[PDB]
Amino acid sequence: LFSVRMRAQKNGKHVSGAERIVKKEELETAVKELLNRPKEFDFMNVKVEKVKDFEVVKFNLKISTYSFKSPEEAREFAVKKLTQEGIKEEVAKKAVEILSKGANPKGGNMRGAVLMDIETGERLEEDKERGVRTIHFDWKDRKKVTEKLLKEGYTLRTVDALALTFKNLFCGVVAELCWSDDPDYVTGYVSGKEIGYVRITPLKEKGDPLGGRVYFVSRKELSEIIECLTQKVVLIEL
Repeated sequence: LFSVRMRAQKNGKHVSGAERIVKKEELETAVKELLNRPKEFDFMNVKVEKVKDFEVVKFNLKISTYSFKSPEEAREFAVKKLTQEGIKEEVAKKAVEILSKGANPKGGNMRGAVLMDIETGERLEEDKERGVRTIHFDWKDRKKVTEKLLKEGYTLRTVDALALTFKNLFCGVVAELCWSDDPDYVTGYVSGKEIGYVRITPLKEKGDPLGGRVYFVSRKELSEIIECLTQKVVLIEL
């Protein structure tokens, strides 16, 4: 196995990034995809890495879709679903508040997730600008999983978020709150091993460039989660 990671920038700003974990016979293919993912970039780095240890885990979340009239109800409904994982309502609400108002305290989005104390609503990440990025995950067979899930009517964003959030749940995150920072994508989710993957539409308004992720975590488990999020290599079989 080889981890292929790429990131790309235009005028000093991240514009694109992906990761594939594949065996050598498929290394060229994966590099060609990621070299072609950015529309316009002026810098791009592609790091190829031989995988040392990795784990294969079988996906088994329940996908369910819901759609509402305004962000209010969808956000109110997401707070309800986080409540069904054990998050007290005002902690779930605190995660929603952080994302909509902008997660980075110096303005805008974070490339990575807020790590929220599941009991107190306290932000446990040391870097509130960059957050904690989950990496070293992939679908074991991405071609298969992409054609199947698209034909079920999920987007390429959904194929991606499903693998990401499912590594997060494997790594000990209790539940997740996520919506895109793309001004036009307005579908997001909450996940959790009880409630499954809960697609929720209008989680913001069209235009709103503010979006991101909040990971509800037990502080007594913080260091072992971060280590897992950022270093364990997990392939996901459907």
